[PDB]
Amino acid sequence: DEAGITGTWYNQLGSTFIVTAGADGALTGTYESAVGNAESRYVLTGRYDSAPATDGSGTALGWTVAWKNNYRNAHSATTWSGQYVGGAEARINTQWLLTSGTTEANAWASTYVGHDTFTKVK
Amino acid sequence: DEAGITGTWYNQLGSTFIVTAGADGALTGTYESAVGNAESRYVLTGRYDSAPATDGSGTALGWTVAWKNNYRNAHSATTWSGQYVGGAEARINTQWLLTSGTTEANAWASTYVGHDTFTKVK
Amino acid sequence: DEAGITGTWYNQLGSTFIVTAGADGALTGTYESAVGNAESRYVLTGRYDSAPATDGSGTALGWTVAWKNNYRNAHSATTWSGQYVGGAEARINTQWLLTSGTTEANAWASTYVGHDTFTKVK
Amino acid sequence: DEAGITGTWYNQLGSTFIVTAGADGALTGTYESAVGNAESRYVLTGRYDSAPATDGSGTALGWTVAWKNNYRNAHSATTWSGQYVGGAEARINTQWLLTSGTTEANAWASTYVGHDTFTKVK
Repeated sequence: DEAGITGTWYNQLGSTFIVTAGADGALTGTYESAVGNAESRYVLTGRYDSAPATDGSGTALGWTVAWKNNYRNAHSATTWSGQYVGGAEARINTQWLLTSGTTEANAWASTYVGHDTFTKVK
Repeated sequence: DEAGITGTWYNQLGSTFIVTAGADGALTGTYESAVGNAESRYVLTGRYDSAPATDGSGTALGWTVAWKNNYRNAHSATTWSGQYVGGAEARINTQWLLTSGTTEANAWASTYVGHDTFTKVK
Repeated sequence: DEAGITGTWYNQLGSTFIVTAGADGALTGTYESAVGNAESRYVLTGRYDSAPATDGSGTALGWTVAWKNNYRNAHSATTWSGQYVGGAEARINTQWLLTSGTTEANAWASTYVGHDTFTKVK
Repeated sequence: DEAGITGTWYNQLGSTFIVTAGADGALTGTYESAVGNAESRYVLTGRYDSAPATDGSGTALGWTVAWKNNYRNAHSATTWSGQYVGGAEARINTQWLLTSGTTEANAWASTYVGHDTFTKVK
């Protein structure tokens, strides 16, 4: 799956996820969001299961973006948790958590939840 | 918050989170879970907002563990998304998503959600 | 949207959501799941915003099923939280939480998270 | 657990949850939020497992509030998904999803996720 995961992915929002999968389970790359308080590329790092099951199961993985770069700081971080599913129409199916820095009074409303589906075309 | 985040953290379950914060926004270290299909330490990587707001808000961060090491492989990955809050009773307040690799028939039940509070003592 | 919400809805798994929207903001009906520890219909109840914004926003709603009926008891409950979007291809876009009754030792793993999209055809 | 669940509950934010558990698995009552775009009481409805496991497990339940009443309309709905744990320090441990009505361009940011713990005192 190192080969499978490594490359350029796109989600349903038109965001771009550029990733390299290391032999050691590492994910490194950049994320470009089409929405929200974001412009240009942000560093991402993550992990994946480098010895997945042989029973037709997907490959668990996840990664993080902190929404600071040379242009903008959105004082937030998203984590994607999902699985990679190989084959002619390869997908990464994720759910995510976006947390903002907040005061203790607003901490109840700190975290958004959603879902992103990444494909190799779009 | 580089100083504040770097070190050993403990959650409500007895898990141990050993992290270094980089000047560049990186998180690197190891995670040892007190529960589930886990033994010994697992690599983690993540990101944090290295220039947080000065209005008394927390510092957004996240990280990932893939549940594979030299002892076990749980074919799963957890991402934590949260904020660091400083001061004498410093805390990392997180929500997490744990995704298993599944077949497509079982993909609806792939992902658990929970919440973990990390402190510097116990 | 009382008229628009009331009726039979189908999700991407083949599940059947039969609902009546009350003028008072009540949702009542039955849920038949195509997957998991379930057979036949289960009672559902919920609420919706009966005076939504007129700026082209969706209508917020949610409901609960407890997975007990005369055939089976899965010792669990799912809540759907979402919005109704009207028009030619009407949808209810939801995220859900499924909690099982658990011992205190397994309560970290009590809750699944997912997402369901309901349409009037399928 | 009909008797255990029925009554007045309070969460860590100082919100008030007034519920009646029906023999039929119904939950009905009122919710008063101490935070957000809310004042006074809101209708709630939900479900619980009225025949839980006898092995020490918690009792699965969930409920919904639509944030409209005679005073305000926040064009939103929260669903709590959780379990009732009986005894001298009785608890309802929940995770919640708050969904706002949005335009389709803001729908990625429609949903908050958090966690509330309800006790009989405070």
